[PDB]
Amino acid sequence: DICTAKPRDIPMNPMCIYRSPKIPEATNRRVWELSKANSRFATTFYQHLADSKNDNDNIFLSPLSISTAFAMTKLGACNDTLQQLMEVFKFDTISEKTSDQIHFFFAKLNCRLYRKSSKLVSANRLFGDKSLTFNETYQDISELVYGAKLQPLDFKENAEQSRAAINKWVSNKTEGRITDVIPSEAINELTVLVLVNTIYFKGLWKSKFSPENTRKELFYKADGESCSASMMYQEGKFRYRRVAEGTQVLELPFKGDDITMVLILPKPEKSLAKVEKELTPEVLQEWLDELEEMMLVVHMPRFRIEDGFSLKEQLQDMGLVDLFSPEKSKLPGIVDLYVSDAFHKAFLEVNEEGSEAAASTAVVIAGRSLNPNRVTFKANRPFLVFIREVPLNTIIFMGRVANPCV
Ligand SMILES: CO[C@H]1O[C@H](COS(=O)(=O)O)[C@@H](O[C@@H]2O[C@@H](C(=O)O)[C@@H](O[C@H]3O[C@H](COS(=O)(=O)O)[C@@H](O[C@@H]4O[C@H](C(=O)O)[C@@H](O[C@H]5O[C@H](COS(=O)(=O)O)[C@@H](OC)[C@H](OC)[C@H]5OS(=O)(=O)O)[C@H](OC)[C@H]4OC)[C@H](OS(=O)(=O)O)[C@H]3OS(=O)(=O)O)[C@H](OC)[C@H]2OS(=O)(=O)O)[C@H](OS(=O)(=O)O)[C@H]1OS(=O)(=O)O
Ligand SMILES: *[C@@H]1O[C@H](CO)[C@@H](O[C@@H]2O[C@H](CO)[C@@H](O)[C@H](O)[C@H]2NC(C)=O)[C@H](O)[C@H]1NC(C)=O
Ligand SMILES: *[C@@H]1O[C@H](CO)[C@@H](O)[C@H](O)[C@H]1NC(C)=O
Repeated sequence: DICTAKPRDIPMNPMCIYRSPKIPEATNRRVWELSKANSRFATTFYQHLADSKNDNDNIFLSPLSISTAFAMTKLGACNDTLQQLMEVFKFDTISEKTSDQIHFFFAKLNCRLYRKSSKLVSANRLFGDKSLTFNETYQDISELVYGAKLQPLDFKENAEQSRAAINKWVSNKTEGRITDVIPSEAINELTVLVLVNTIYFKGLWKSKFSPENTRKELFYKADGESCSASMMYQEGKFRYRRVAEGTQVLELPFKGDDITMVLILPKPEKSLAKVEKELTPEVLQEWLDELEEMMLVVHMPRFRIEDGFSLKEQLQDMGLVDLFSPEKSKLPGIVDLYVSDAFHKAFLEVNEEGSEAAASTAVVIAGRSLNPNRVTFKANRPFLVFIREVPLNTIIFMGRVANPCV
């Protein structure tokens, strides 16, 4: 029960440490600085990701999930492998106690969230070759702080036999929602260590849409053409705000209020690309603060964004080079050993009931008469998505709906 535990409880200290040359109610100040760091990595990682994709492509990922995974390697990392790891994931920007116990505080953070009607649900695990003897202590720390210890498999001789085993463990742990996490030809005979983290969300809208009001409507893609979308519609009070250069910021809370979705819709004349490059941990928080309740009309499309990519190339571009290099990798705490590949997979499906909800609810509203000048948030062009937890402001999922059609 890593949740209700304290650092000194189960002693877990990293073989190598790295030293670089206000707080919400009912919250542990350690978990807070860490969460704020995930954010500095979230926007930087999303920007690099966006800039390398076509504007008409959707995106979705869990920056939190990816951060926890690579925190599990920071544990046994050493030398340049550890520095790059710290600088790339913005870990070098926190205090020493939290830094050395970075893995523990992640388990704490994830506890707080994996506890807050709306259920999260993931499958994270490291796979290493059986031919290697794994440092038992690291194994014990992971087992307790990361759900399970590193699982050994025979890649050396059973590459495909093992690659099927991994794609099976995720399916069984995600009720069949995340499949084929690892695409064939990914794990071969020289595969020694593989990172895997998948996740999706189950939740209901605090304020539901009625399927009776959903209509087919044009959605204007970045290419200049338009396609047919299923546009949901509803009226009510929502934390909203028209910010800089006409960009609209809407917040649709999930049942419980602790977790919500934030949409960033730019004005017709401004490309989502310009918003993506102006995005910063600050600017975002700045918008969220200005959010003010209001009675508005909400036009939003039903959509499903599935994104299963290999963090490797992306992260190498970002500077995490050694962790992937056979000749430069330094992971003395896990055994040379290096990361052959890292696979992340998350998906989001939004509809009238909520996220991953398979039911229907009509909606009857009598005695209502709103102001004729009320505003209307109409997401009929590309928009950014954030699934976050309040009041920590932790970014759990982040993505883009560039095309909700078909
Ligand atoms: C040289 O300086 C650096 O190193 C030294 C030594 O390092 S080492 O010991 O690791 O080797 C550091 O000193 C140690 O660190 C202290 C510290 O506070 O960080 C201290 O830690 C221990 O005691 C604290 C205080 O305990 S309390 O009982 O008095 O509160 C403890 O932290 C508390 O944890 C609570 C918790 O339940 O998690 C917090 O409660 C709030 O949050 C929870 C849930 O949060 S979350 O879900 O959001 O995450 C919430 O529950 C729903 C509570 O609601 C009731 C919240 O409370 S409320 O008041 O907000 O409502 C407490 O409030 C924030 C929090 O107090 C700070 C700590 O647990 S830990 O944070 O989990 O680590 C505990 O750790 S230990 O048991 O493992 O040790 C150490 O004293 C023993 C201290 O060692 S010393 O005595 O030898 O000095 C330096 O840290 S510091 O500067 O002193 O803080 C470190 O400096 S640096 O900052 O790292 O650079
Ligand atoms: C296995 O890894 C652990 C740590 O990951 C190593 O033990 C650490 O040793 C240093 C000093 O030698 C201590 O400061 C740490 O506190 C120890 N870790 C903990 C928390 O116990 C251990 O030596 C490694 N052994 C192998 C198999 O190489
Ligand atoms: C790597 O870092 C350690 C300190 O943790 C240091 O002792 C060692 O000399 C560095 N380089 C090598 C060759 O291991």
